[PDB]
Amino acid sequence: PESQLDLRVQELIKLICNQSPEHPLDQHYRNLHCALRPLDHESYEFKVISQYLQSTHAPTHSDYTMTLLDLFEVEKDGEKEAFREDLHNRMLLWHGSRMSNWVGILSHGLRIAPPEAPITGYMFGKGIYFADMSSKSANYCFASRLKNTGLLLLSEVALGQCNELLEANPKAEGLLQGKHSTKGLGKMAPSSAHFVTLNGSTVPLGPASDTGILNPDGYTLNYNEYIVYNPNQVRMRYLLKVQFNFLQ
Ligand SMILES: Nc1ncnc2c1ncn2[C@@H]1O[C@H](C(=O)N2CCN(CC(=O)Nc3cccc4c3CNC4=O)CC2)[C@@H](O)[C@H]1O
Repeated sequence: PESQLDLRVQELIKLICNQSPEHPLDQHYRNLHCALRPLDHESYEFKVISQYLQSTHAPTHSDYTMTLLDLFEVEKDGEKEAFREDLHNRMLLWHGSRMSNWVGILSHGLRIAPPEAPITGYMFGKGIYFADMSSKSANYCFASRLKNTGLLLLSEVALGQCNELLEANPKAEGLLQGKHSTKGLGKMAPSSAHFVTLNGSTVPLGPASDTGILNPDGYTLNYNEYIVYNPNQVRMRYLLKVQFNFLQ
């Protein structure tokens, strides 16, 4: 009958999901094995992440804006222990996805791309993909004017040593040669000057600027992507409930 979850967590669950004594909402929430605790809109963490979202909304993604409706702290049991805390270049990075995938993601954590690949391969191999531009990830939410509420995931990502690459390459994991991740280089990115620290992870705050990068061969990426090939380089921390405002 009556739910034991904060109302904000209730509405989150209604969104990504769907007589016991347990409310069916509380059932779904319990079966995620994932803490989701709402944060106060005046707290520092809300302010910083709110800024992260807005300042790293890409200039060439002007076909919409985003509003932060609700902010959540994510704590997946076991992830802190498994995490590669040893590695340097630990960044708080964006991950966007279809609505149908959030139960899976909150239930098992982020997985590397499925082993039965498409026949071309993945753009940068079988890993877990992140962005430092909020709107680059949000375009992976496949939101619409009707379905204009989506989620963005913020995660601590142990990048360690990056293998920097100018173009797409399915064999990227192989090209690592001992380094701990791939970084696909974009024409534009946040620069270290405006960077900030939140609980031991660098947060690459905007604005983005030209990186002077050009691919001498073909097409060069608009914005960076970061790829790690072991889930223990990932630790979920925040879940943003975000509103997409499409123009005209
Ligand atoms: N446990 C899980 N349950 C359900 N879905 C899960 C899951 N773990 C990952 N996923 C989802 O699988 C999907 C996946 O592997 N894919 C599809 C996407 N593809 C390329 C890719 O990741 N591009 C890409 C590039 C840059 C940034 C971002 C992405 C995706 N999200 C971003 O913010 C790589 C293979 C992905 O959309 C992820 O959200």
